Amino acid sequence: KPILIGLIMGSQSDWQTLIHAAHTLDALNIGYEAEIVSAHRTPDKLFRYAEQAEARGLEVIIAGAGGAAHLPGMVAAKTSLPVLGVPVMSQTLNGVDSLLSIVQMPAGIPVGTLSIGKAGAINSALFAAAILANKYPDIRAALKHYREQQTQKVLDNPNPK
Amino acid sequence: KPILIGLIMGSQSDWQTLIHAAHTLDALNIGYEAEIVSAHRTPDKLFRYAEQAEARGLEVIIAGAGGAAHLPGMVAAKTSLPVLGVPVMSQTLNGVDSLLSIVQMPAGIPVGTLSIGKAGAINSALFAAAILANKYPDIRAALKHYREQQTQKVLDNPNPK
Amino acid sequence: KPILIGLIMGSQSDWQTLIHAAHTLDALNIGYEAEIVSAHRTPDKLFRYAEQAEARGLEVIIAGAGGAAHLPGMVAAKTSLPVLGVPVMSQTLNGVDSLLSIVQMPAGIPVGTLSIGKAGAINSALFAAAILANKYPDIRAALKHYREQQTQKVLDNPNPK
Amino acid sequence: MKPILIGLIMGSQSDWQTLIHAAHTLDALNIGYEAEIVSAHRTPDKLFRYAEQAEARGLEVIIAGAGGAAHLPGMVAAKTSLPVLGVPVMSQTLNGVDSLLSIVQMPAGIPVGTLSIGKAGAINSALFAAAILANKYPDIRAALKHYREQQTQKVLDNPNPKE
Ligand SMILES: [Cl-]
Ligand SMILES: [Cl-]
Ligand SMILES: [Cl-]
Ligand SMILES: [Cl-]
Repeated sequence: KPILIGLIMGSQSDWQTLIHAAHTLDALNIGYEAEIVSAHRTPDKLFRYAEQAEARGLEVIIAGAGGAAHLPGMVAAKTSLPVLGVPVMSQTLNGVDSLLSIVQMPAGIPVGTLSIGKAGAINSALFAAAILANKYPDIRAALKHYREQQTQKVLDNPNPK
Repeated sequence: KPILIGLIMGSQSDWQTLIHAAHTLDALNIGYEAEIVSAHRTPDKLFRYAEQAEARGLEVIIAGAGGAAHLPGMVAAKTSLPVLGVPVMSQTLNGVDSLLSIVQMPAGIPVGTLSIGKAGAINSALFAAAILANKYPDIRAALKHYREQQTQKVLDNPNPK
Repeated sequence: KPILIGLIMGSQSDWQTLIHAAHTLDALNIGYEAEIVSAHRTPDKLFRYAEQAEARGLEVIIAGAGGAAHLPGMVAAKTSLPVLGVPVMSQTLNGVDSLLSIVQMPAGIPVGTLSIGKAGAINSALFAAAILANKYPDIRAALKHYREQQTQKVLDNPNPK
Repeated sequence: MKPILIGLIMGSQSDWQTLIHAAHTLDALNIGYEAEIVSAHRTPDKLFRYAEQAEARGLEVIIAGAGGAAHLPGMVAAKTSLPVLGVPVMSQTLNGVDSLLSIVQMPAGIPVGTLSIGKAGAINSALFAAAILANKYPDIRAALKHYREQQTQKVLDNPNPKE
């Protein structure tokens, strides 16, 4: 598969969250690469990664970070590719710091932000798929099948007891 | 015993909370039906459920959901029956997202909102009973007896340990 | 020993917090009575308790409640004795609901509010002692000795290693 | 041996479970420090004496950690002109939100340089104290730059989260 998504994160611990994005992309048969890129510990690598993403064929970036989360916004500052932000749960503030430091970008440089935590990692993969589905009919077919199946599963299990 | 209450929730995991509503209704001998209805995964079923509730004889709907909780508000948009919202505790924000997404309805479509979590599930049943008690003398007697025995149990155990 | 403090709480579970007030009062040799008084389940008892507290010789009331905590405020509405409020930690909102429902009394009826949780229960006892110490030299001496011992204990143990 | 340049203080013994990580970082940087329990609420007189003596003793930075209604950093900054760093200790009831606001929201006139809630802020208080000292002490500047260079290279050497 062509590698269409860069799935990046500030630290190894963030992988416990963003692995769920990767699992969802695998389920949809969408090619991706997963890489640790730290805004704070590898700032020059962040610039290289963002600068070269478009030329390497990436079309969507999913960036996860926690706390004072600067990785998604700084990548969006350095590439015009759409950047999705996953707020990682933080130990002290339950990802509220993560959420506000990702979603509240001032006008001019956007980051499309998903839910705090695992839900947001899964939804970042589903949202990247929706973006790619406008271009790639096989991805659109895969996404619609995913949504149809998830709908049918709830319909066929209506009783909580 | 007529089925007067529809007890609905977005997902199977919500039942861990809304089962306490069901237990309370069973204690008051009030007929209900419990069903999984997802605003996000079964939107068409949500609309059909709300459209048909009155014709099926339901008089109150108790709807529980967590996170960005859209189930109560969309049911209230689609039936004129009173809809009670139970904010389910969320893992990341402790049901604060659930609470605000249910209670803060703009003017025009109301949802009567109860406490976050189990306390709100129990109180949604007691509140549905209070609604029904204006019309059904047997339910008024059951609710008054419940409240009197609840009061006496505290009075009968005045000393802590 | 004369009973100078009424130590009241809305439910048995609150005693896990307010027992630390009782312990502190025991250490200061201040007489108190501890009782379950529920704003929501025994409202008539709350009114009788408040009405009779002054004639009974009580001088300070410590009231603990969690969630939508109405017990301290309604006692303060029904007796002119100083009422101290202890916000009990809540399962869903970590006592933030408890704190705001106690401290934010509108002008006209005050509740002297202490910290959320165990720290506030201990401090409610110490503050009640501070109130009584204006009257009772034995209590003033006990409180000053408590404060002197806790200061000297920290001074005598300056090294965290 | 090492002259003591940092006073590392905290309101209670339980705060040491957080500030020990500041001590560990200063040990790694070979910076002389002294750790002490100084309680704004239980030893107010000692707080004033500690702050009054700090400059003459040769301390150049104070790291102060406290939780809840955290008054230790601000009152030390009120009583010495040395730079005071504040570490908000995570509180059991409010997760250090009370700690954070009672430290960082100082009115104009008396500053406290505030770090992250909890262990991250304890580590960063040590690194920030090193940055302050590095302007004056080239040995500490070299230790701090080496710490940063090593932590950068370690991430660069481990790019794949799947191992
Ligand atoms: Cl770098
Ligand atoms: Cl559907
Ligand atoms: Cl009563
Ligand atoms: Cl002192």
